Amino acid sequence: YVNDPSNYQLLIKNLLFSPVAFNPEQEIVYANHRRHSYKTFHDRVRQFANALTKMGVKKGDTVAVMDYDSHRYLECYFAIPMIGAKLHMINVRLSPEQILYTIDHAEDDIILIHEEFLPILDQIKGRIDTVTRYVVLRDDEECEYERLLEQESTEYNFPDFDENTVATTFYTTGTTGFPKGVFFTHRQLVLHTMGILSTIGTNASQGRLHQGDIYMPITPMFHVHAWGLPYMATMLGVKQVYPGKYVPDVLLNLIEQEKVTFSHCVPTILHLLLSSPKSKAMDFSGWKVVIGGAALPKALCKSALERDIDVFAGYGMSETGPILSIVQLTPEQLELDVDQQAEYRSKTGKKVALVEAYIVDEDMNKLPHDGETAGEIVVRAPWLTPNYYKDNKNSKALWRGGYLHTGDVAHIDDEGFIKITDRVKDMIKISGEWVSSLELEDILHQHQSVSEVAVIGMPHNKWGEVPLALVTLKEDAQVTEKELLGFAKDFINKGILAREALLLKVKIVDEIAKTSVGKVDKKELRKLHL
Amino acid sequence: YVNDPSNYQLLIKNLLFSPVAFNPEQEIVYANHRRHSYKTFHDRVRQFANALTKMGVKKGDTVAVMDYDSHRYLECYFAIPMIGAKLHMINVRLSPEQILYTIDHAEDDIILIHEEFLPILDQIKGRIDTVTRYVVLRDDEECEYERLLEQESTEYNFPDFDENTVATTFYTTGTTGFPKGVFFTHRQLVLHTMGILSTIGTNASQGRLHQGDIYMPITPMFHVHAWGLPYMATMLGVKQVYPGKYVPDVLLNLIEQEKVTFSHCVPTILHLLLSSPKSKAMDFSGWKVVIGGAALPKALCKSALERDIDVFAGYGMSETGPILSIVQLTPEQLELDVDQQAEYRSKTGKKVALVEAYIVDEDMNKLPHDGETAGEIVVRAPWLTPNYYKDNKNSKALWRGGYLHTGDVAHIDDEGFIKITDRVKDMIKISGEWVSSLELEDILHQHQSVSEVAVIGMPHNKWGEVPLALVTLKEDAQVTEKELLGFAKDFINKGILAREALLLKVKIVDEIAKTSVGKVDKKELRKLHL
Amino acid sequence: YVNDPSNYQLLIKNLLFSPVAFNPEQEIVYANHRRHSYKTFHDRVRQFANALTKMGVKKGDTVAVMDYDSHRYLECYFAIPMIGAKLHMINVRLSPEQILYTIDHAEDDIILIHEEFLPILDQIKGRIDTVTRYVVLRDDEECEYERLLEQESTEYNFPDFDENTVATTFYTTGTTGFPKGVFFTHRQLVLHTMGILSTIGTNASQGRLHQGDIYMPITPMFHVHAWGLPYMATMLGVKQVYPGKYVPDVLLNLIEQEKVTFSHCVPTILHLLLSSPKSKAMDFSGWKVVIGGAALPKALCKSALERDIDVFAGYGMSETGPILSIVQLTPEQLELDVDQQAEYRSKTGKKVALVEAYIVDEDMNKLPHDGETAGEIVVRAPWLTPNYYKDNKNSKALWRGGYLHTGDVAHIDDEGFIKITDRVKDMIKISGEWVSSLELEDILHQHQSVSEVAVIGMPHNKWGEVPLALVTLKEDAQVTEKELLGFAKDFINKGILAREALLLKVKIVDEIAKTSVGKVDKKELRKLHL
Ligand SMILES: CCOC(=O)CCCCCC(=O)O
Ligand SMILES: CCOC(=O)CCCCCC(=O)O
Ligand SMILES: CCOC(=O)CCCCCC(=O)O
Repeated sequence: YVNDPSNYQLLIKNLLFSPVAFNPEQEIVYANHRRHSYKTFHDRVRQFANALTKMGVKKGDTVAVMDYDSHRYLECYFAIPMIGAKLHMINVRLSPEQILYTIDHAEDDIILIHEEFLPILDQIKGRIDTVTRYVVLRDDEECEYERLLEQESTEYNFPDFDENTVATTFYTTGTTGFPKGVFFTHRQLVLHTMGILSTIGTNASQGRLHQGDIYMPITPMFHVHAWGLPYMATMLGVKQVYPGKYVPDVLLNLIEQEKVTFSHCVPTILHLLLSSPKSKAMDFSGWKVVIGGAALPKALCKSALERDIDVFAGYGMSETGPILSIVQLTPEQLELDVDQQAEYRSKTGKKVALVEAYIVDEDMNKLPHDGETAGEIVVRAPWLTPNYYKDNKNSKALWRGGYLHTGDVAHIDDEGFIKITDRVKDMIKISGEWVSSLELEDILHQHQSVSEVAVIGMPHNKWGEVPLALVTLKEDAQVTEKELLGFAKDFINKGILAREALLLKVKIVDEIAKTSVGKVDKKELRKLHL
Repeated sequence: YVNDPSNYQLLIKNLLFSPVAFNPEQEIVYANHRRHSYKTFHDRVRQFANALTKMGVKKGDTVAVMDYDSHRYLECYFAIPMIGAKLHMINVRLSPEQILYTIDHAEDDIILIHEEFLPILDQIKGRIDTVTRYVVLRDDEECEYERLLEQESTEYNFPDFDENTVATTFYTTGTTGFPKGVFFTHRQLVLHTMGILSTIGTNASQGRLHQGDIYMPITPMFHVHAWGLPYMATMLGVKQVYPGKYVPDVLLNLIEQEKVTFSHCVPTILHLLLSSPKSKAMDFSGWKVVIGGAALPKALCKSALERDIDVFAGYGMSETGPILSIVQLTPEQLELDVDQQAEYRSKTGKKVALVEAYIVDEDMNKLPHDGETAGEIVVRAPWLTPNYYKDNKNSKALWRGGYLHTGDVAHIDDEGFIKITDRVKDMIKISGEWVSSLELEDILHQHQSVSEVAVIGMPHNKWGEVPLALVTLKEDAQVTEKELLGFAKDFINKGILAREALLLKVKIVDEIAKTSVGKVDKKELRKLHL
Repeated sequence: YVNDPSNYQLLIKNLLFSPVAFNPEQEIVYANHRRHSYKTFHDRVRQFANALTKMGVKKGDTVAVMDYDSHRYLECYFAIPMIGAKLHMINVRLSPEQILYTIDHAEDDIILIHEEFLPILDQIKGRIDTVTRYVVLRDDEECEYERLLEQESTEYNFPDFDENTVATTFYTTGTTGFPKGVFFTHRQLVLHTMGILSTIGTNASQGRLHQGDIYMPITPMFHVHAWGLPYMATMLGVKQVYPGKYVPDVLLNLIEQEKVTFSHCVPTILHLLLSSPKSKAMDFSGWKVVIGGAALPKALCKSALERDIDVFAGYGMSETGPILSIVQLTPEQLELDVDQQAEYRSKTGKKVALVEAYIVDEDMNKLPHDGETAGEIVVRAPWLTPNYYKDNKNSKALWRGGYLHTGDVAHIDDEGFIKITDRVKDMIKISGEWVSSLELEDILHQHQSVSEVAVIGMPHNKWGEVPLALVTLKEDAQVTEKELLGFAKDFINKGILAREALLLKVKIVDEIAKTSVGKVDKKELRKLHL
């Protein structure tokens, strides 16, 4: 590469070595296992670069990582991209067949796998034809990564290359038959860091990620760059605490002892943290958590607010950087009571800097932003995956019409507040209207003998596709379909046919189809019940 | 241009239309003349684009502006670059010959000139062969810019083009025989906005530019993008107050009435504001001002701190975006008293995000950062001018060795605090050492009968070039050279020959050479006295 | 495409329309279902081209076929490539997961699937995101392919394009974790047809494929172009009989009634044909069959020769066209008795025209052709796949050293007769020698109480990897390991340690691991027993 030093390239090495702030004595904390300074972090990054060069990793190679949230993962976020290699973050919660597919598809040269994921590897190791070295990561002194690092020097001259060099890749399991590979360049990751820092750093009072914060991720680092927060935290020079495997008591103790002020987690993790007995005697004031993985329930947001937590929701996916929207409250909105601002904080949010977002119909016609008209969110941003790796048709569908299709149906307020109703594929189309399949679950979850409600769509002759629904009975509650039909009729404020009670045909089923993640597989339900 | 919508281009139109925050009812205030909303600002930008297209301005054209800090200037910052034209900001404080040279060199198609600068134009209008239209700007209803805008629609589809398209240009008068043209692309300006917002937005407590601030520039908008603050303020959606011609009482009244919280000015303007009688009864709490044009005197910083002003210094030049360094205080540093933190706030500062800065010698060898060793600052940043317009040799010298040469001699602390001593060309070289020419002025300004001290260098046989110095007498003070020599001998803590008093040969001169800006011309002094 | 009519392109349309011979009244026979002439075949090809164009198939598209050996498959061999689309031949004997993987990997636009493979599709249809149309093939009048053809005209102007346009693709399941996609261009298929016709057409007496032959495939058409024989048979204008699903009695009746003279089959099919009661009263004189799928057993060859069948072996794989070697007998070799020429006819064969074949070691050093030294066959030919589709590392290994690696270990006679011992991956390496794992099975299959013998390799300390072996007991035969060890000791003519009986450790196991194809999975045995 001819650098042309006046021609600046946006590289992750500039995030590491040209940060907003750098304190060499600032700590990088890995739970209760390890604790070193930012100077040591910088040295270990150089040592890892040396070790990767010694292992034969060249520019364009793929180094896969199977690890928890650790200092090693943070070092992989930097050293692997900075030497010109693509960092492949393996979703360890995927099935071993899916993990093997992603490894074969990405053609990883070396896999950095934690010793606890070795049972996963043993099922698929024989069918891996592309990995020349396995580095086993451990939290003790026997870690092979640590041994590889300590035999190398802390000096490395990181190359300059094109900013459009692919730095990271990972696979998404969406609505395809196989996981879809999304990838991001150095420029895209640098721009994501800068844009999100400009968006949430410049907050007046609420929801700030600033240089005095203490960062602890509670979303996996094999997900979408952990929502880009490790890069932003490194560029801000803040204290970074990595918890390893997510144990709610361990996370609570880390928050208390390390004084964690900024985190990101999914609603399930936040609920587990808030419901833990250890959290009752915990001072959660000063802890800010953004909820982006799934929709943030208003009740969970209200409970977190009652615990004095600055809780707000964000939006993104594997294809989008991820961050496209974050909930940002005006000073007038922070004067509202807990119930009123729990609605605001649980919203999808407003589009972040440099992101243009529209809601369109099936013909890519932009719909008005009035808070009622709903359509698919389509986005343009500096950190979107241009396509799917080794894919043409799914890639063409993803960028149909000149915009990235998120697959989410939403309405946008006049003020710009996005609110997602449900997915495009999980849409109920009746005659000439589309109704969400998610609010029906909340409507039918209000009974005293309902546990889990799942809504699916199947065709009917006169009314087209109509929604079916699934519930489970309680103890000594042998209520038939008639009782649940009457309960659905007992609600109010419903449109179309009377009160949306003419073809509910609710059915009770003992077994509810759940995926390994924790969300119901709607396509599996469609295949099973039809 | 083939947009390739997945290939995101960093454009100023994305700063306007994809901001961090947008409040359509947020106000853009032009002193006491005009006041409209951000929606009206957006419409006027589209109207200006329509008017420029009607005038024949195409992509690659140059629209020059001769104006004060106004809403019109803010609209020129956006509409002219966004249609693909280069915005030429004319330094109205330059001599008419210099302004004419810059107009001829840039080959401006249309000049937007305020009616108060018409006397300047009348001296050079006949020698302008490249301008096809003059638009006269007025603060009344007779403004030609306003008339051109109101005859156009508020609808415009701004083009997509390459992000390396040149957006802005202006001319610097440094150490060359003619003004030097520096230029910046859309990508560079967008990156400057994002980087400075990430740097100062993410401040914990002190020196924040956030979404709740109220912005009023007090540095000219024909300077280096007004230090990029209009772009950042627009991207943050904050209330923007533009004062027009800088009158200290008008500025103070605007700060009081509009509740200005963020500003940028030079030390002279800050001194004029602090010394004005109207400022005594003014509550300056909540007003943050960054001082970047010249070195911030510690006494002025101390007085501003006594007025409860969050005053801090920044560093930059026409070639560098401008911002390279900003003073950022740790929470421990904010606990110091006024005198201790006046030293910190008056420092050059720490390099901002994405900026790598080094101090080198004449052979481009990097010097240690120890706070004592001094060398020329050399920088790499995403917003540096690649060269000088229509210049080769000065451009080669500017980027010699692969780094941009700032022309400033400085030392850098271990913590990264840069402190500039003086200029490279204004350097005193004796035998084997370099001594600053600026601290000598402060040393010799301590007498009771000295008004202005200027230090210049001229060769001597045994000791090489040695420093001469110039002072003026006071009323009924006919002190000869012997008294001032004794006063210089009366100091302490000086190195080299005894106490740096063997060849001072201080001379009194009635006339002190001052340029139009207000700084002494050292080359003019060299020519006059030798 | 600019044809440049003087610049001849080798296209499959030239195989169809510029053949060696064309009889418009020559018959294309599909078992007992359908029977039409070559003129009707030509018309149906044009009709299929019209139907594919109407369906939206463009140049570069992929049309997948899931069918038996039929006239429809023959028409797919021509019409799909000739319009510029890639014909994807789906191995219907693969597991539904593997078939789904290949469909997703090839990104097929339309699948032509026989109604009997619909149960396979129903398991994987939901996970196919790339197929826009399914055409169901039937042997009755309700076939959707027939209906699509009869609504189109028999006129089509087939395009001229580059001869390096990919015409066919299919997936190989070898020693990789996923099926490997090999592809071939129009030029490669035309050259394969010409080369094999020049090789076996120019035979003096034995093993001829000439213009008077009657062709019936007994190898699947989803395999390697059915060994290219449909193309050669069409180019020769000979009567082509397609049997559909392989039923031995149906195949025998077709051979008798249609007077089939040339066929190709695997040893299993030949054994089923020879052992069928219906074949005893069958005149097999004039029937020539080439055996290429697996090694031809000498006993099966001897039995076929006793049935007066011109039986000879060929060699090839999915990557190689397939044909690389065919057994060709000199007139002196045809004077030998049945036993002597059964050895010759069951050999791998001599390399066909335009094929250069070498045996090399692990360092790609060519070994002498002496009939004893064994190494991996490496080939260069005009019809080799250049790489694997969407694969880099496996593709690099396949063409390592500048030659295609077949994965087969063989020795070559001085006369050029290749004889394959076993596979490269199925190699037993002891100290400094390599011994085949296939002749040991025949050695240990000579007992009166052994059914199936499989030899696998596992490490030992002193002697390196050593061979283990697996057998099953017979009725009222409770022989222990000692008896089988004594039987192995009872043989003769063995090298190394005494008589290759010191660490046999033969073990009996009730369950023998067999894949769906019929061959033992050696890697599965390695995983299970270790
Ligand atoms: C503002 C932060 O919130 C986000 O970016 C949400 C990203 C979720 C991506 C999908 C997943 O990992 O499940
Ligand atoms: C951090 C803000 O301070 C600056 O960027 C200083 C820029 C001064 C440029 C030279 C001039 O206009 O006189
Ligand atoms: C001369 C004809 O013999 C061949 O070409 C053998 C080809 C076998 C390919 C592998 C398979 O399909 O199992």
